[PDB]
Amino acid sequence: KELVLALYDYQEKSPREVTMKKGDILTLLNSTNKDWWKVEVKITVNGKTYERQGFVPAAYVKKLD
Ligand SMILES: [Cl-]
Ligand SMILES: [Cl-]
Repeated sequence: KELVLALYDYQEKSPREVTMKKGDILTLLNSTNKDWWKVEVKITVNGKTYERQGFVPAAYVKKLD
């Protein structure tokens, strides 16, 4: 899929948002809302990869693709 770069830190404002740190690279899922983009974060637990999706401000991310 498409990637985006975190321009600035962002603290999630609800469970439906994701927290970013400046310099993070995330997957872009949906950018059709002008203000809020749905992105995807990955974690690993015991060597297995899980994913969580949620909104961040479109202005806080830059498309890399
Ligand atoms: Cl920052
Ligand atoms: Cl962009």
